[PDB]
Amino acid sequence: PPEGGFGWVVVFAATWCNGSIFGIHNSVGILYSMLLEEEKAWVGALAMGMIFFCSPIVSIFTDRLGCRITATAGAAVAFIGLHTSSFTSSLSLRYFTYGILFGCGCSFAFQPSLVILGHYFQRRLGLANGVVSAGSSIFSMSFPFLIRMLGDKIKLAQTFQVLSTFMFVLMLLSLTYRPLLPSLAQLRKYFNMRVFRQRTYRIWAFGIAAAALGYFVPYVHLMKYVEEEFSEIKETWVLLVCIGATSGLGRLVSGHISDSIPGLKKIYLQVLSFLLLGLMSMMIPLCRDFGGLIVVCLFLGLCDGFFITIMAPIAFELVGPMQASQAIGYLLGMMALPMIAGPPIAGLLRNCFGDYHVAFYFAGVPPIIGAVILFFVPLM
Amino acid sequence: PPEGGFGWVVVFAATWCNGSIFGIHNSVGILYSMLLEEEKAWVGALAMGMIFFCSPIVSIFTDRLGCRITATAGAAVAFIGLHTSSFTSSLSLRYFTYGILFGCGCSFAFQPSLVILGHYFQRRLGLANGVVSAGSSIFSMSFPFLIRMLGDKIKLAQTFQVLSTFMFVLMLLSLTYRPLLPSLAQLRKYFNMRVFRQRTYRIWAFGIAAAALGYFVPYVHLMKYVEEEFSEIKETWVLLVCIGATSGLGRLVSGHISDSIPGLKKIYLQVLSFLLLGLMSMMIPLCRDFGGLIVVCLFLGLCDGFFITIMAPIAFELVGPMQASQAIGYLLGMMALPMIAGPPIAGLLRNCFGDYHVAFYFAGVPPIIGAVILFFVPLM
Ligand SMILES: CCCCCCCCCCCCCCCCCC(=O)OC[C@H](COP(=O)([O-])OCC[N+](C)(C)C)OC(=O)CCCCCCCCCCCCCCCCC
Ligand SMILES: C[C@@H]1CC[C@@]2(OC1)O[C@H]1C[C@H]3[C@@H]4CC=C5C[C@@H](OCCC(CO)CO)CC[C@]5(C)[C@H]4CC[C@]3(C)[C@H]1[C@@H]2C
Ligand SMILES: C[C@@H]1CC[C@@]2(OC1)O[C@H]1C[C@H]3[C@@H]4CC=C5C[C@@H](OCCC(CO)CO)CC[C@]5(C)[C@H]4CC[C@]3(C)[C@H]1[C@@H]2C
Ligand SMILES: COc1cc([C@H]2Oc3c(O)cc([C@H]4Oc5cc(O)cc(O)c5C(=O)[C@@H]4O)cc3[C@@H]2CO)ccc1O
Ligand SMILES: COc1cc([C@H]2Oc3c(O)cc([C@H]4Oc5cc(O)cc(O)c5C(=O)[C@@H]4O)cc3[C@@H]2CO)ccc1O
Repeated sequence: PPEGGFGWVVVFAATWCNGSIFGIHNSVGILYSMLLEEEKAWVGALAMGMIFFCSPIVSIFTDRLGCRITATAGAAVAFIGLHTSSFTSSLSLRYFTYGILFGCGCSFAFQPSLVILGHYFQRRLGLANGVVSAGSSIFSMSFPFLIRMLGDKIKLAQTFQVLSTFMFVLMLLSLTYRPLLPSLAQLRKYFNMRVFRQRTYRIWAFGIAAAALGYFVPYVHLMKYVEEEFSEIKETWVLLVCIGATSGLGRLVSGHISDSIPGLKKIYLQVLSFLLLGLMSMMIPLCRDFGGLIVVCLFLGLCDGFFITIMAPIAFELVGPMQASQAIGYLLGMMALPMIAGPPIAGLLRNCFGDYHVAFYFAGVPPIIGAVILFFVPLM
Repeated sequence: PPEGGFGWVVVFAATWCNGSIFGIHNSVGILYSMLLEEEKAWVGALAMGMIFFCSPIVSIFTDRLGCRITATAGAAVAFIGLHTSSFTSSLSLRYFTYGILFGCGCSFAFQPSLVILGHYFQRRLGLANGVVSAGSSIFSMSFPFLIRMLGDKIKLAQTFQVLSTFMFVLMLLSLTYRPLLPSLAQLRKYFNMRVFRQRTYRIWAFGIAAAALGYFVPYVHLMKYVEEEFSEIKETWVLLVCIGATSGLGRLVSGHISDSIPGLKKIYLQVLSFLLLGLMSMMIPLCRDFGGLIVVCLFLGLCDGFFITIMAPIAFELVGPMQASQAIGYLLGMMALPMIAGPPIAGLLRNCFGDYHVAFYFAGVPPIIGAVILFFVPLM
């Protein structure tokens, strides 16, 4: 492949996808507040989980139709969802219009964004994925502040209109996904399940799906933990700045260095990104000083980066460019449920003991189990 | 060409363009009213005239870029114009955002919609143009009532958002323009002016440009004339129904029958539309009865249909499928000024004498002169 040229354009488009999806999701809570201030928590998770739960279908549509058509359709559906959100005034139409439309369109627009990078970059696929991931991370962490500032000025409908504008620009950028590689019986044709005929992929996906609960618990619950335990410190934005900076840096660096790792050995990066996190999840209760929290945030971002930034290229390397959309889609589908179920269970455990210690101690285990499971994949 | 199949799909898309552009323009006045009701004319004409005045540049793109790219870009610009209209709250930013953006995007999206029809239909080009024109007419005369109903319910920003999603669907449909036939020095390359090397095209375009003032005066000024002179009749919607029905019927019929006329003889149809209308324009200040007004409306619609519905295929026939975008664009550009200037001059004439008699008498002449000019084009 070119490993450059028009590929870089695609990278930009890919970035505009990720940061504009997750970022918008990061704003959901703010939007909820808006609603309350105009009328004086599960739909937000449903819409976000629809990105990964519906990915297996997007994989089929990507193998059959293509990256461009699927991405454009998903972007159009997301635009329509945000549009009808701007128009709807209800608590039942909001659920349908946001979740079923916007999240599904996000899934359809998000699945092909990695397969296209795989189309254009082979030797420098890791670096392109790292660029996309770092840009997406920065944009996602920056979006909610802009949404809050808009809320201070305009109402909810206008905000939904701006989000639909973001989705519109996304769909326009999605047309740069120019194909570069070739492309009851119908039920068995669409669900052949050929990637699950390889032990390496099976065990890799199983480990990644097993790690997700405890992988995602700390990131959601750190802010609440610091707010509860540490009430006498006012510089809480330092934590966010540290996490974001180190996470973007780690994403870029991991994407770069994953290219120099010959074969399946890059899987080892992921284990470390699960090992330390695991261990880190069991030392958050032990932090008595601000500096300890800062160090934990640095390590949290470092662990966050590698996982995603190589999970994409490792998915492309395990099975090949042909069976890459399917592998990515089913990895995402398997991760869909545990990631959503984790933080809820962490909160439930917190409510049953009055402290986050047990929640973090239990969330530190699944990542370690996943790391141990993944450690044995490169050995065969 | 196919003269069918996917071409019909294009026809639908083409329809969605025309009816959705002109219809939206027909709503401008209503929008203005809403603005006043929230704060208690030239901009509307400028935005509409940008469709035809800017067509020569759209012709240059359509021949170097293509119908699909130009149509999508124009639709995107129109969407952005309606968006920023929904957001802006001012009397100077409104002018820019509506006129310069929406009208120019409408020009860019509207010019290729005829060239693509010519691409797909050659032997049945007239019928496709007639279908597009009839659907466009019905949609245009149906839009303002729906806009009024929406205004009675929601505010101006939401109405602009609805128009924006109309433009969005238009842009989505404009991707079905798949090409079917091939595609200081740069200044002379873009402005070669080769269609003007043909005397037939020169005289045809000159006659069509000369007729426009008086061609378009009666349609705008008939409602005002009946409101002023006929104040004792309350069934004024019968006039609109007659005009719309007969105009759509005439568009379809003229488009269908122009295919049976071998060569340049179809130009004669246009001269009839210029002759009768002329005479009709001179007989409006002679109707003492409601039935006479109904007959005049029927004849007005009949004259309206043929002109447009054959102006497209005759433009394609005079110069060929290669120099068709250029011919259409420059015919539109030449028509741009007189069509805008006409009704204003008719109103100015009405003011200075206290009645519409002289205005209609003067507006009846330019169409007759254009008919006489065009009569001699098929003779050589
Ligand atoms: C309830 C839900 C309802 C859902 C409704 C359905 C939604 C989805 C429907 C559409 C999805 C279907 C697939 C879409 C089509 C994708 C494929 C396709 O058509 O081809 C793509 C086409 C080309 O694809 P192609 O495949 O034909 O390319 C040709 C390749 N060969 C020859 C091999 C076949 O892409 C384009 O070329 C279009 C380019 C348009 C450029 C647009 C530029 C816009 C610039 C805007 C600037 C605005 C800012 C300016 C502001 C100024 C302010 C001052
Ligand atoms: C490895 C990385 C860990 C971080 C991360 O995963 C990746 O986890 C996600 C959770 C997100 C936060 C959720 C809620 C809020 C509160 C909101 O509060 C308004 C202001 C406030 C004070 O003024 C009240 O007014 C501001 C935004 C913020 C902090 C989000 C930022 C982005 C975050 C950190 C996301 C990011 C992708
Ligand atoms: C055949 C030719 C094609 C072009 C053309 O005909 C000639 O197409 C016609 C459509 C007309 C509009 C239709 C409807 C309305 C609503 C009305 O609302 C008053 C109140 C009422 C509810 O609307 C209830 O009493 C105001 C006028 C307006 C905007 C017309 C303006 C003139 C227009 C644009 C005409 C235009 C010259
Ligand atoms: C609300 O309940 C939950 C919330 C979350 C949030 O926590 C994270 C997180 O830690 C990491 C991501 C990254 O995910 C990716 C996956 C990919 O495959 C590719 C990528 O480019 C990305 C990134 O860009 C994303 O930043 C996303 C999120 C969720 C909010 O964005 C997780 C689990 C939950 O249950
Ligand atoms: C406000 O000042 C003016 C207003 C008007 C309005 O009167 C007409 C009219 O009589 C006919 C059209 C048709 O024009 C076309 C031209 C084409 O090349 C192809 C087509 O498909 C169409 C049609 O669909 C249109 O219906 C448009 C309009 C204007 C409002 O729509 C004219 C001159 C003015 O100065």
